[PDB]
Amino acid sequence: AVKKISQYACQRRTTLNNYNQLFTDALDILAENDELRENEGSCLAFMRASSVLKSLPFPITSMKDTEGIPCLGDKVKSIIEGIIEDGESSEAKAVLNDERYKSFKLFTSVFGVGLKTAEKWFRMGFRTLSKIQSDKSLRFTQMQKAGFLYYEDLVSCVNRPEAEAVSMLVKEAVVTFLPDALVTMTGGFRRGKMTGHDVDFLITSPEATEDEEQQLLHKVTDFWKQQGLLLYCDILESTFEKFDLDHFQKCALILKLDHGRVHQEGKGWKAIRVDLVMCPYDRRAFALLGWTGSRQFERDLRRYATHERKMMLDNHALYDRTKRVFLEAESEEEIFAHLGLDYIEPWERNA
DNA sequence: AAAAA
DNA sequence: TTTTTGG
DNA sequence: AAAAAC
Ligand SMILES: Nc1ccn([C@H]2CC[C@@H](COP(=O)(O)OP(=O)(O)OP(=O)(O)O)O2)c(=O)n1
Ligand SMILES: [Mg+2]
Ligand SMILES: [Mg+2]
Ligand code: NA
Repeated sequence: AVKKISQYACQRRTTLNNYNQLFTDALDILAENDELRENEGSCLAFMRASSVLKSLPFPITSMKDTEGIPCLGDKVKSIIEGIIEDGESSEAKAVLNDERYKSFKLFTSVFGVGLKTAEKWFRMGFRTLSKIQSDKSLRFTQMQKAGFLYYEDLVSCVNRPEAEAVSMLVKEAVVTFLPDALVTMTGGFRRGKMTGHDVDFLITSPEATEDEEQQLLHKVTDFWKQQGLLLYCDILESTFEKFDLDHFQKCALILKLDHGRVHQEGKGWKAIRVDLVMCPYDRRAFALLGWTGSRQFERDLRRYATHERKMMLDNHALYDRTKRVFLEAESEEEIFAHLGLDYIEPWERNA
């Protein structure tokens, strides 16, 4: 007969071939509105419903189709019913016409602007980016200044040839200071995505000392600053503790990507958002798993570990509360096995 | 908002 | 019913 | 020291 679809993204295979985009585009909009209205509960319920539909191997064409699918309560089934009716969501249409929603989308599209700043600007009466940028009283963070200066490039999204060009630059800068270092692209591109808002990398070295591990991101970014390629840089020192804003040493960057490096109407360069993460060699599988994503896959991995296995998972470790021991892993497959989960390939984590 | 405690 | 929802 | 990144 059939198998039961789990409520956990970590127990589903989600590939990029989405047969239910009509439903998930509507659910993504309704979730985003609840995120903006700080209704965390309703937001998460629409995110989970969107996630589960993305895992289906077929399109929903009737309400009978939704039987046995978890994460679809009465409210969500009303939304699906409405889309089956006319091909549109009246609920999502009303959100798209809402002035608070339109302003939040527009303002947060700027690097450096999140929910609090977007809400502040809206309550001040600002509706356009032109009126924000030209205001003489407003004060902008260094992140927002970079967000406005490179807006058109950052708003456009990175493609695979650009991501590969960035990978080459990262690898050649990293091996200059740590020749045995392992550089892995993570993030959407590792999950098989054609585009992304940024390019993320995990860096680890089997030999390097603590001090060498600490200095790598500083050495690599100076090197780029010397070449005039570092457009923005923010290095966060590690808040990870060997024995919970807890993270590995990382940096949020904007790099100048010369067009010649990508395999010229305007300047032969594009501003690219790049994130680098340095982790100790023994925690490389936990970091890789945390940074591969998707965000929904990571949420559910942690939720499943806690509620179903009485385990605690994060980007640095896996702890078993019953056995009172930290579980160690040399690969992602070993983490899945510790959790009692079937291995989900990176391209199947697009939840 | 949905599911579990 | 109240609590949880990654943390 | 809230905020923005994960
Ligand atoms: N809230 C989040 C955000 C991210 N991550 C992990 C999973 C993905 C990874 C990347 O951060 P993003 O770059 O925003 O992820 P993305 O998957 O690469 O999507 P996009 O490529 O379009 O930015 O970090 C996480 O555990 N929790
Ligand atoms: Mg990314
Ligand atoms: Mg990123
Ligand atoms: Na932003």
